[PDB]
Amino acid sequence: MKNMPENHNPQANAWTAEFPPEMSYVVFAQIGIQSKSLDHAAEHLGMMKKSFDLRTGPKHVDRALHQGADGYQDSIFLAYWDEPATFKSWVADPEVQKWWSGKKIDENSPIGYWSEVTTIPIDHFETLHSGENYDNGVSHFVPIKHTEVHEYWGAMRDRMPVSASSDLESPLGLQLPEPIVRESFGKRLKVTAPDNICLIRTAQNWSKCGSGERETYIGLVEPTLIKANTFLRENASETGCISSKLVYEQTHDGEIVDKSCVIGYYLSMGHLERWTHDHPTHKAIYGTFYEMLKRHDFKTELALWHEVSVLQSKDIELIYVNCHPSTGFLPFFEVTEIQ
Ligand code: HEM
Repeated sequence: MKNMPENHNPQANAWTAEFPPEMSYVVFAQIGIQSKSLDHAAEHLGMMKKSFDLRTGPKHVDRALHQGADGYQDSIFLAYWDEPATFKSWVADPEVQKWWSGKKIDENSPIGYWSEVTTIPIDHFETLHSGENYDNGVSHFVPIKHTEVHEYWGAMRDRMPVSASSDLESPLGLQLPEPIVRESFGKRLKVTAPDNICLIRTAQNWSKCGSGERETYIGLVEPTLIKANTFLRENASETGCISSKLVYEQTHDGEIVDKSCVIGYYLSMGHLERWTHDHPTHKAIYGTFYEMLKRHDFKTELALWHEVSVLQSKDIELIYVNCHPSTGFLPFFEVTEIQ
């Protein structure tokens, strides 16, 4: 509790995941089919859906839809394992090998494939939940406990165990350049990330909200979350944000539900902290959130949560097959053709 204010007394409760002692890693896989029309993605999305039901499949998996650049959409699965060896065995399963790593994607194909697989060391991971909710990413399969370590600037860092001994910094005084345009269509590309990047999934869940809370969330809060994410996508150098996606979650059948989340990679957790604490875009969000809590008596069915991880280069595998150049990590760092 290095950053906790003196006599800290949070006003709102919060919960955080408490991992069992035999758990050393969480595998968080984002797998995306990229298309201009969802009909072209239908066949791929069927094969992958069945693969998640294998005995070696993820402990939990969400679907989400992302509207990306230039009319291209990403149909994404967000899949979790609590054992890397089980995930490795799922990949090697022959049904998965039919489509893994864009194997079905030709160089003249109308769809793209991408995957960003992060193997998260547990001491480099933390979660926060506005309520005792068992349907928030890892809280589907990991118990959560009440925490006082929240509601101050630095609490995220303090909730992450390794920050007791590590600064988690990126190189001093250096920034992301302007994004570079790659010739990524028709190619199988691999990107190598630097050490200590920070990945956040921060989520909004209003499916249990009544008439009043839903109108206030859609009308007041969501517009500024969108503005936040748009700003982040367009100001990589200034913010340190490598990649930011606002996605809307879907049923197994792909119908949109009243849930969204932002998935962002940052050059370091300090970059994420500086944006969150000092930028007006989020200051705005936090301000329309308290203005919504003032319109409904600070009694909320809205549910928020986030998962934050700090990754070494070798913890994350970034593969883009026949993808648009602005996808994910493609505009930054070292790209390599896969043979
Ligand atoms: C691009 C979207 C967002 C990003 C990247 C983001 C990021 C963060 C981060 C990193 C923190 C922890 C800061 C720290 O502990 O030092 C935080 C805290 C917080 N955020 Fe956001 N957030 C986003 C959207 C939202 C939304 C949509 C809401 C509410 C509707 C929100 C409300 C809050 C609140 C209330 C806290 C305080 C949590 C606590 O009790 O510690 N944020 N956010």
